Amino acid sequence: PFSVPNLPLNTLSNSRVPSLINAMMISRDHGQMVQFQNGRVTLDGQLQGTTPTSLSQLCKIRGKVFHASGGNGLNLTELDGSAYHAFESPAPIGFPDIGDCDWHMSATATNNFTGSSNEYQILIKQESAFAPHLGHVQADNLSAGANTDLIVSLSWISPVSDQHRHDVDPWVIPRYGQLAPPIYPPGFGEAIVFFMSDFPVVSGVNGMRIPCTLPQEYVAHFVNEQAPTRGEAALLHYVDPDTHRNLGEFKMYPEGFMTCVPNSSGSGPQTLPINGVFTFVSWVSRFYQLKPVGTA
Amino acid sequence: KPFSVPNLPLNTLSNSRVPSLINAMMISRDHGQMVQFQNGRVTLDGQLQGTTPTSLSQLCKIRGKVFHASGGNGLNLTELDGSAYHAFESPAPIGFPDIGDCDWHMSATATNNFTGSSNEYQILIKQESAFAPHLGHVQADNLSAGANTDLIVSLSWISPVSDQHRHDVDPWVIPRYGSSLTEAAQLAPPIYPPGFGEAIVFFMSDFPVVSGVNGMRIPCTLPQEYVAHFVNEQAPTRGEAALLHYVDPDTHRNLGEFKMYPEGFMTCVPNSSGSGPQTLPINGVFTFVSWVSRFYQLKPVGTA
Ligand SMILES: CC(=O)N[C@H]1[C@H](O[C@H]2[C@@H](O)[C@H](O)[C@@H](CO)O[C@@H]2O)O[C@H](CO)[C@@H](O[C@@H]2O[C@H](CO)[C@H](O)[C@H](O)[C@H]2O)[C@@H]1O
Repeated sequence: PFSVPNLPLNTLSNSRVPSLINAMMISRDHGQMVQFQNGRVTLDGQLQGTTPTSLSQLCKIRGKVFHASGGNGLNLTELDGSAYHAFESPAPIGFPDIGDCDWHMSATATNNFTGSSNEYQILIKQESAFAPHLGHVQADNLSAGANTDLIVSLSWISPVSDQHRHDVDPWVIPRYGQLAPPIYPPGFGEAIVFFMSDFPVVSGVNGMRIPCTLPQEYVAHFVNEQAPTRGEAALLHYVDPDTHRNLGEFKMYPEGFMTCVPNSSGSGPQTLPINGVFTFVSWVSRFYQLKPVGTA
Repeated sequence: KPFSVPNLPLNTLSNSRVPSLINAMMISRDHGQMVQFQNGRVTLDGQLQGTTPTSLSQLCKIRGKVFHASGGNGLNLTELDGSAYHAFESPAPIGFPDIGDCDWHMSATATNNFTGSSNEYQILIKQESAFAPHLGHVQADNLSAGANTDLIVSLSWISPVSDQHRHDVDPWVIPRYGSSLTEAAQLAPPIYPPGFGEAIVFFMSDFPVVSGVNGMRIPCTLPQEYVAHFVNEQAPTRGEAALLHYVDPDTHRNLGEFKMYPEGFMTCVPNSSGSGPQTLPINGVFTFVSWVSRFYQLKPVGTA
């Protein structure tokens, strides 16, 4: 039988940055199409894009340092050190999927870590030399010796160094060179539900907020259960865990995203409490029409 | 509601004491006769203990407001979602690091109007007199942020104590949460190997550790994703121990048997003073077989 975790939203992580969920929102501006490569899984538990099972892999890069005149960089591996296969994913698993911005990152030596001299604050730009699908990225302020093995964490993001735009749009994915497919709102006034987390973002279009389509812990749940998809959509109730009151109904599609219908041009799930739990009710057809959620 | 463990290969899951992929299993006679880790702690029926979070997004994080004092700067702790820390329910805020008797090198970001490089702070949290997380404050070195600044702080690396009283990092020990003043309340209880010739199984991850007793290796008693699974399922504990097989996910062969106790830890029996599960592949899955008595005798696992 299909289930979603019996876990309050505000105890779970974003699937695009390692940060607690603190809000739900819908977006007319940005919610017309999304093609996030992280937080992507089918309801029967098929991982897509660069999506890991574990948050320990999310927004991480691993590789060996190269030195070139045009600039230093990393020859990418998987985070466990095994070889990256171009034919399996658009980048190594857990590779950040926030496009068209500067990545400020913290790299540590994986071999004989000595301390401060084996930690490197580096800048990865999304310019010509950014080719994760080919297995290499260019890094600025990377002083480590050639062939040094580094594990790299995303610290913060900021507007592109080359100034071709002055803000960060976290709704866009990188130009990698097997992309998780685009997701569109399915029709009849349904809007994609985005799980929001705060993250250090300089001049973000939505501020210091990062959207995703699934809590990370839902991803691990589907990959574990592998429950057969027995319908066109899973009808969910969002319920108060104390009272067991139905705060609103939502559809989860086999592609592994959620929709609601907002109340007459309203904010939809944005006004709901964030300490609620989603609960599977039943499989429903494409024809099923959701009771509008939230305020006018 | 039947008890289960996640059908997920070990090497795709996280340590529950640092956010790092599991790359090994080991037993320890030296360190493994008692452990009292505060993270990765949950009962098989899904009761969180110590400082253990559901989500890895909370693990090895600190949140607080900066204070400036003569003795030095520090953080007045909150929970990671910014809500107030109450001493009664935990030894420290949820997800607070539980690696004792070492220096914490950490990365702090401003949670309000983040401007860039000047709103990221490389800071040092020492475990000396002013380390009092249970009382809701820690002293922080090399912290330049203005008073009352709200910071979210991630563990970057750990190293031997600044005060030189030891020269290595023992990741098997937990912090003194109440300092010299009090013993912290709601500590997750100590755990010992229960059965005949049984050793506690430790899930190992690589982490930047300077001069670690086990090098760059951090032990825990549960993969983090198992914690979220038990808290989700809340399966009634119907026996004294859960018998598991560790199975090849493709091949499907049973690579060894293990016992999981209601306290939320696992044991094996090593072969004649051997490395036990250390020689097993790390891409296996644990599978629930049945409820057995505490007395049930495990087939020895591993070589030597
Ligand atoms: C190997 C060593 O001694 N490392 C320490 C480092 O030494 C410097 C320098 O002072 C030294 O003369 C020379 C080689 O011996 O070059 C090295 O780069 O100095 C740093 C900075 O203080 C120490 O780091 C600190 O050590 C503390 C324990 O004594 C504690 O772990 C702190 O957290 C850590 O920052 C090196 O230990």
